[PDB]
Amino acid sequence: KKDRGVLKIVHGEETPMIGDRVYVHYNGKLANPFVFSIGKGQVIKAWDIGVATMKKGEICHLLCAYGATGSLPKIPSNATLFFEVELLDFKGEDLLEDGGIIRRTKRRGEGYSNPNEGARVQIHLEGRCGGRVFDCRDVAFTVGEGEDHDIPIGIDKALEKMQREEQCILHLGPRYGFGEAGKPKFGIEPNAELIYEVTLKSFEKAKESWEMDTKEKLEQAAIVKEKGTVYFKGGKYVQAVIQYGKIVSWLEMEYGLSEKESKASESFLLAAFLNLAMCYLKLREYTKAVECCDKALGLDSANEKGLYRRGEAQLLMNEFESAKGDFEKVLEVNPQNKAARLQIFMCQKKAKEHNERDRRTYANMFKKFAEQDA
Repeated sequence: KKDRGVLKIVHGEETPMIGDRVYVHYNGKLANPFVFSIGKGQVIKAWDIGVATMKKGEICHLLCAYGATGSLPKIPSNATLFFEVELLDFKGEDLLEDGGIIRRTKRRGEGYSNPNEGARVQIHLEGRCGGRVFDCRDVAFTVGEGEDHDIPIGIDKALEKMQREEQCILHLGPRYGFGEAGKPKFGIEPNAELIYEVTLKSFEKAKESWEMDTKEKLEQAAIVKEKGTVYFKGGKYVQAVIQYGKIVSWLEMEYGLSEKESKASESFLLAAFLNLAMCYLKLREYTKAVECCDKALGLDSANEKGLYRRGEAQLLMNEFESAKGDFEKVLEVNPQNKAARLQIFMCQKKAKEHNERDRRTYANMFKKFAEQDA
């Protein structure tokens, strides 16, 4: 707006983008480190317009976009502060507190809501890798299943933090790009970091657990089971977890059901927990494995699979005694269990080997300190 509300005086040719996290130093003056997030009304409107024009380290002076009517006591009446702001540095938004998905918002959106997992979305995708564009199209897909249209799980995750019509840049770390496997169709290598430009044109959210009737849950349950299973067979474990989770999400707290419904429901529920257990043992997330077994056995205490997988997992977490507890209960439920007995053996074996190691470590690290007394 031509109206001179703010004007300024004065590094890299990059400047803070909406949502960026800024690092600066300031000072004001009427007639005479503070890190925030630009683009958001999290500070003066002027600080959102001027600081958002400074190149990195661009020390400048601004003359302001503030409380005309009455900001005092603490904020002098219809004042007009002046600032010196050393733009130290700015970074993109870390969407999952894990440096896995860093976003740079390019064009604010109109959304009030966001795509939830299961939503069907219409977007535009552009994927670079090492600076080479390997994908550019408009595509429709469902959130959590982008792997079906050759889209890394990172995009699905970011879509849940994106508004309708929003445009952004996403820096996916290996964890969210394709993986150890890479992507030959696109010529992408194992664990390659990727950069995507994305535009969320629109989306239709998936129904929440409670908006579906028992009829639908049970019908949808058979479909996602199948889908989660096809994923398992192809080693797309992360996606199988999402598919089996919907089942737990839909039927875990259900109450007031026909004996017939209730039974068909606990049936799905048990299979889902046990299937999740496999996925987690595959994903090497043992604590998750065990938790799924604890669920399953709360529905069926004599479940061989739950007791076995519970032991595979506990053995891997080194709870040797606990794990043994598992296989004991396996053979009581099935004395002819092949692998059962054999593991118990190993439980002992490894608990012995683990106790030895803890001892050489304790001794040495202890010795270490003692020699630290000069």
